[PDB]
Amino acid sequence: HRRLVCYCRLFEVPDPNKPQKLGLHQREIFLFNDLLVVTKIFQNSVTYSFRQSFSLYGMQVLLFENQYYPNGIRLTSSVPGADIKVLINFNAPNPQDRKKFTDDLRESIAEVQEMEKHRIESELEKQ
Amino acid sequence: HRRLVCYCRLFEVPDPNKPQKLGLHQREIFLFNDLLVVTKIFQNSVTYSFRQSFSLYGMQVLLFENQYYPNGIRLTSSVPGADIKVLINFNAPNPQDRKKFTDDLRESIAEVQEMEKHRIESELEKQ
Repeated sequence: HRRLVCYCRLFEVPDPNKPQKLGLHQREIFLFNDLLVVTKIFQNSVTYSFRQSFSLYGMQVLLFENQYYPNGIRLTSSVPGADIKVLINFNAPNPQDRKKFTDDLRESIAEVQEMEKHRIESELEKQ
Repeated sequence: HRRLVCYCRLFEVPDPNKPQKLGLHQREIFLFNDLLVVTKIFQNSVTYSFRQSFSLYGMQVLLFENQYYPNGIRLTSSVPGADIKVLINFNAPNPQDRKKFTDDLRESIAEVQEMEKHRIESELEKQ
């Protein structure tokens, strides 16, 4: 039982230190209760398109602003025993969208953390 | 300015006269105000996945029920001067979902028809 929490659009930013053309790397962003999916914008046709999906377990959201990306969002994966990975950087069209999306995202991260906690603790109680 | 009208899940039905295993050909369905997008369910990873997009201009919705597909939806493309094309058949999990989705779809079809009407009539007024 999956549920869509937020649909929006964000520009992907492969390098938050370098400028890039306005409107480049636009993405359809689908935030579900237990997944984040990123894909190319939508054109009819039957095509094979690119699809980044990210687990919400261990995901952290960092808000950032610089002269080239005034509505930054950096997503990283941080789990016990591993190096922190940078998953993807975005820039939102406006801060309203930024606030909104990242707020929904954190909430959904917290939901996944607690479900996974209960699962892990439940397994241990079996043994 | 695109807007998500309805996210839901439907089973694709390549042949509404033949039975098929429960849960087969599940699809993520995204209904926008000016587009319908169908794609494979969601698993993290970076993958190349299949994507059917359909224009809403000239789309017609036929509700159907038989012994193998009790919540049928047939979509066809009907424009002036062309043979009618069958675009895709679905089966909804339950009639609540069927009613809801198809109601949103018709509404969005009507919106596209009227926007396109205004565009066509506007072009003619130029000439």
